[PDB]
Amino acid sequence: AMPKERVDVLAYKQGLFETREQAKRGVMAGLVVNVINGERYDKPGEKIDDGTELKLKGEKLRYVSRGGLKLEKALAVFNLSVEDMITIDIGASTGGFTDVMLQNGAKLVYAVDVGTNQLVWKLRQDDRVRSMEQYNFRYAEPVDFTEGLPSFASIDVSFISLNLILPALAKILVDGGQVVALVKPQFEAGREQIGNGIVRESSIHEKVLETVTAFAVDYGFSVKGLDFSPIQGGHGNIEFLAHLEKTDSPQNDVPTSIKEVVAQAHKEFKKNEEE
Repeated sequence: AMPKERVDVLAYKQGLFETREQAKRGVMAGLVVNVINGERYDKPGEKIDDGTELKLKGEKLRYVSRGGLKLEKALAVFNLSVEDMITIDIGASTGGFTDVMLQNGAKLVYAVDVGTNQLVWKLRQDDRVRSMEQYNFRYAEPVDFTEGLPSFASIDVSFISLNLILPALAKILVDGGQVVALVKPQFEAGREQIGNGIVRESSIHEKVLETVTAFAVDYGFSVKGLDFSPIQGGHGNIEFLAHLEKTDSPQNDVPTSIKEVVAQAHKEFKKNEEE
């Protein structure tokens, strides 16, 4: 049978809370609910299938996983359409971003992940989806994408820098194609700048965004916009959203915006905590 884990620990592992102790308190406070049926968990130690998608009480969620909220925000704040497009979801995991793109009219989604048996079957088996698991995107070649190259890409990967994804993406994405990238300071910052794998400092967030935007341009992408992700990554990490475009004349359209985006992010997460 599917292995089982405590609800509280699973909520922590999925990033709903920053620590296991906070997760236990959160379940006790009725804050953890099942994504599929919306029912609250009452016992922190209830053992459930380790594939169970969880969310916080009151999160309005249309997708198979809470991570879809990240791409949902990005499509709205960058005014992006995927209607009738061939798209690629890099780091597809259980399917949140793929689901977002299907619901927003994508013609085809290549759902790429380095893991095994992650994508939920309703998405795997969708006529618009091409699941490509056990696939390391750093080694992508255009021949692998047999139904057409994509014109839109989403990236949400862990334990690797975008520095290792963007050059591969430049081989696969069509010229003029748009990208939404999750920029995760905990996987971008120097080993010296990372505190339990947590980057708390607004100054290090700014430096990460400067570094990432610069290498995006090096690899042939304009930076068209920046925002912050609506939910935290693991261990309370604030994450950012970057809107890129593949172009022969790349530039950073928003150099002076980094300090403000980092400030807004810290404000929103400070006011979320106090609430």
